[PDB]
Amino acid sequence: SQEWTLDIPAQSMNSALQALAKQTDTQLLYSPEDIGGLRSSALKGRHDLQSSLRILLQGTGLRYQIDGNTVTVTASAAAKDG
Repeated sequence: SQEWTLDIPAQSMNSALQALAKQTDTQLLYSPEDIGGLRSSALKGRHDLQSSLRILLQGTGLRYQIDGNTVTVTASAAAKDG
């Protein structure tokens, strides 16, 4: 039951990620300029951190690196995931 009740904004992605950070005790690395002010896919409910990241991120063609308390959202322009 290592899941949380999230409260994520559906506005600019910069807000959603920062909100998730404080609320799950995680550090999220992202570029506010590089996200073009895209609206995030609000996932406010009960889900696990990695799972929530996957659901929220899916749609931006980005890759999320989750390591302990570090979440690094990088843009991998390669159709070759591993």
